Amino acid sequence: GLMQFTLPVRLCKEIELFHFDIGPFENMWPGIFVYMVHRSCGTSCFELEKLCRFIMSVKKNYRRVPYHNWKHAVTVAHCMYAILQNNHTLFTDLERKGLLIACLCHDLDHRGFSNSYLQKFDHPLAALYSTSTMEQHHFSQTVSILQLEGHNIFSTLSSSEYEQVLEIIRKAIIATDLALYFGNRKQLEEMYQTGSLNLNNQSHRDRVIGLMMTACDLCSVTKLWPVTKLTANDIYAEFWAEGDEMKKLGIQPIPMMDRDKKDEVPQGQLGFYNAVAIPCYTTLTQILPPTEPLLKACRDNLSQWEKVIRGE
Ligand SMILES: Cc1ncc(C)n2nc(CCc3nc(-c4ccccc4)cn3C)nc12
Ligand SMILES: [Mg+2]
Ligand SMILES: [Zn+2]
Repeated sequence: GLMQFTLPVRLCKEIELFHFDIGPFENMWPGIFVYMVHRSCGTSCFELEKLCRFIMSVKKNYRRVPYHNWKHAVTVAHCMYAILQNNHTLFTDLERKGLLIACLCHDLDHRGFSNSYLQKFDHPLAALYSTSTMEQHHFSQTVSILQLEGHNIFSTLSSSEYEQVLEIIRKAIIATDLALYFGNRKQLEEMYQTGSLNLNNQSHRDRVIGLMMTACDLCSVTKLWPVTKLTANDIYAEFWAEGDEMKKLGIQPIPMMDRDKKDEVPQGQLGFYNAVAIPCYTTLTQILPPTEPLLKACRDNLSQWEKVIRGE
């Protein structure tokens, strides 16, 4: 079915847009990713059946949580596609392969719990992964699927390029740890404001990719207001489910994960846009000017959250 899939011509036009919402096309998501892969990395990069067998196993290894699910994975892949498409030249063929795959796998087997939870309540995953707990497990899950029968989409690569792509994927997936973003953005802004940013520099390159992975991970805030508001509901549903477990252990969770504090969501978003989102897309537009619509869309939703606080 997925091998014999064809995208409607109307989707082909609108998929290129940054603000495009995949929500309405649930059954077309696997085939949408294939489409984006072929448009970005050509039709020959992966063996069709290997890619399709890989994709459907990635889907199966996302749980049915409120936010960090198959929908989110594909939404994050699309935003990268849009970034890559508008900045195709800056990145290598192998970087475009890995980054799209990485976005699709970046929350693989996500349990609906934060890194703080797993570490604080000694979960097995926190035992073998100290910092960036779930993120390291996501890459570990990505490699596991790659090592299943007929799933190794990179099998035809040279051992050198195989090791290169995995390290781009690894770095990309670890970068989606929002704890590491704040440091990453600070340096990248520093490298821009001084004029010392250079894409020939590998470490600078990895930092730019890291920011792109954050921009993509957060992109629900760059959609049209109704889609942004709806996804926000899915986010807090996951946080509140985690806070309930902390409450069940007597421990009061942080306001963000406390459903009893749902009143302070608009204020909480207002802070998230100011502290995280706006600075994220601001620095990204300065490095990659064609990504500007992401900042515009984020700004619009910022004023919407301001509009919600004022009672309008
Ligand atoms: C849109 C979005 N995309 C991605 C991510 C990771 N997130 N995370 C948030 C939570 C923001 C947030 N809500 C609160 C809060 C809410 C109610 C009561 C008290 C505090 C605080 N903060 C920071 N939203 C997003
Ligand atoms: Mg994640
Ligand atoms: Zn994510």
